[PDB]
Amino acid sequence: GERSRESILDATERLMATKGYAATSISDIRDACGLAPSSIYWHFGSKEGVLAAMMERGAQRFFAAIPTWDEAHGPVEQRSERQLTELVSLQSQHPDFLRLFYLLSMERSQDPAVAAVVRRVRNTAIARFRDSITHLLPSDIPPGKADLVVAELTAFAVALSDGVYFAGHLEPDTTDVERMYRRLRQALEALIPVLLEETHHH
Amino acid sequence: GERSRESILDATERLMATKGYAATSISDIRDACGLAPSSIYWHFGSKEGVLAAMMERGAQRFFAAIPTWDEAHGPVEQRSERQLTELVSLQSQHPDFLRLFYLLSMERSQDPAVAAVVRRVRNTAIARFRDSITHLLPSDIPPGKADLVVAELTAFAVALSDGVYFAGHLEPDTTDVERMYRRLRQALEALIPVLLEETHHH
Repeated sequence: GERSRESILDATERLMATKGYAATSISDIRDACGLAPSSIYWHFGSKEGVLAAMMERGAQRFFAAIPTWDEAHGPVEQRSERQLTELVSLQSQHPDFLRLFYLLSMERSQDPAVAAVVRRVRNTAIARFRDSITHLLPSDIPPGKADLVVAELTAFAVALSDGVYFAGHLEPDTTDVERMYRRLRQALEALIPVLLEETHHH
Repeated sequence: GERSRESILDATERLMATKGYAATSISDIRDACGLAPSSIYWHFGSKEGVLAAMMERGAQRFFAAIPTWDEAHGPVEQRSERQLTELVSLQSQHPDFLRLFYLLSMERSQDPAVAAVVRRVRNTAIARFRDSITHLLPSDIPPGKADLVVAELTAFAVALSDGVYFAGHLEPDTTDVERMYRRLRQALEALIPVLLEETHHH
């Protein structure tokens, strides 16, 4: 049972918006929430552990929301447009959740528990792309080739999505997030016949 | 002057390999290079400034290893292919400077000099891609209709290029750098006529 876990996460979230990632140390957190570093090392095990938990907290709160009803809403193109705007809304609001993820992924992990948190959020994003991509393929594609194509398209879509964040971050004025995801869809649709053709070379 | 400055960057490069980005401090840098703190601030003026100079240095050796479109070997048709093979070869090495670039770009800095360095390295990458996208255009296309289309494809190429690094970092085993950059080439080639016919209306 942890009440203090919530107080620590809130304090560090304030320190992240102000001092930043590099300027935030364990002493700063200690001063903000009024807990000893050993007590902080108790709950999250590390300074990075707090960041991992903070980014994890943001994930389930933001990422996981209302994924399901797009299927029942309609079989039609409104599905992609639902997921598009859902992914756009996630991107266009520019949360510190996305910021914390890329911060931790690039950071060398001295706390192996942090990596496990990163992989959970990463695989979550991959699955969300894989789901919407499988429906972009025509239904007559054989199941064998359909798997390899989706896999390669997924990594492509995920890589594009990562660059969208940095584009909106480093070029806020000239970047249209919805338009870039529109181009992604057009790119994927064009890659399918090319991807199909390269699997026939067996 | 530049001699002592280079020694600091080398020592800082050592620390970034072994030690975390947030964990490393101006004190830790002193231990490695053996230089007094006040002598470090004279060259840079902050810890973040030291990391910025090292990243920019690593960035310049990266871009110098990649020939421009005119410098590229071979006939005019495959020039773009020769460029991509060098970018792939370097991305396959997974350079440490990029990891620091994405680290610094998301950082909110007290020092405006840091943001200026990140901006300069960012603009370089964009310009290098912009040059390549221009040469992918059909011969009969005038520079007039080009710019709006080129700028959009450039941002797309930059975005995916960012995601390639994150893919290789988070999925070292299942990620093929050459394959992903091949999909980029194929996507761009398909998107060129598409974006061109959209401006036929405009």
